[PDB]
Amino acid sequence: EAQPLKFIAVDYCPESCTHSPESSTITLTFDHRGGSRWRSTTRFQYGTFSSLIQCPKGNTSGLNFNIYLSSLEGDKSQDAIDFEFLGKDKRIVQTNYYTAGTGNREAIHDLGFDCSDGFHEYVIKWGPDLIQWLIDGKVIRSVRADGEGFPQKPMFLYASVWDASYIDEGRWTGPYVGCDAPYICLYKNVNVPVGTAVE
Ligand SMILES: OC[C@H]1O[C@@H](O[C@H]2[C@H](O)[C@@H](O)[C@H](O[C@H]3[C@H](O)[C@@H](O)[C@H](O[C@H]4[C@H](O)[C@@H](O)[C@@H](O)O[C@@H]4CO)O[C@@H]3CO)O[C@@H]2CO)[C@H](O)[C@@H](O)[C@@H]1O
Ligand SMILES: OC[C@H]1O[C@@H](O)[C@H](O)[C@@H](O)[C@@H]1O
Repeated sequence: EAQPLKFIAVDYCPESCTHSPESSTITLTFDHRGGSRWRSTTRFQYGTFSSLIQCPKGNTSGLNFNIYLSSLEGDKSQDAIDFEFLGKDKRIVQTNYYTAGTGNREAIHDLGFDCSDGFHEYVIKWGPDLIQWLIDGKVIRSVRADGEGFPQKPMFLYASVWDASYIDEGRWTGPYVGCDAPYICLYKNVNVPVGTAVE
């Protein structure tokens, strides 16, 4: 039971987030002023979360564009579940999840397409003992609760575009080249659970 996410908050640089409710589209732009981050206004306790996403065109080296759940962005003891595109390679996506601030569960998935070629569908199914990530209707990763932590705090839905080139000496997302700015990441038909908003 899903519904469109129409009520959002923008955490910084609102001049780089657009929302067109009539087209069910939210855009994030990265350029010399940085990027931006949107989120739901409510947290949720489990459920299915989805969006169509078309990633930015051109040489996206250095950038991270994403969609994720987190209990609170910036909290050092967060729970979170992520899809993160690594801009040096638009034919992969990274998944990860955090439990009381501990991540280190990265996995790299080959998309089979360029994530900027059009809209593709990304889904996170979050339950108390099972998390699944889906791309274009196919499960790409499943994980189960196992005593070494599981995301359980209520979480917001978030998405951002940011320059991650400073992380790990550029090895994670690449150096930021910037030659094709502005970089525009499009989120369409963002859906959140009907019954699980908390509060
Ligand atoms: O200059 C304007 C404004 O900038 C503020 O700082 C920004 C900063 O520029 C930006 O790079 C940083 O980006 C965040 C990003 O929004 C967020 O989504 C991402 O979250 C990670 C998360 O931390 C991980 O654990 C995980 O789950 O993956 C997600 C997604 O990648 O983290 C990055 C890096 O922090 O956001 C800053 C704001 O929070 C200044 O604070 C402000 O003063 C300036 O006005
Ligand atoms: O710097 C923040 C980043 O660190 C990386 O190691 C993690 O894979 C990401 O999930 C996270 O966004």
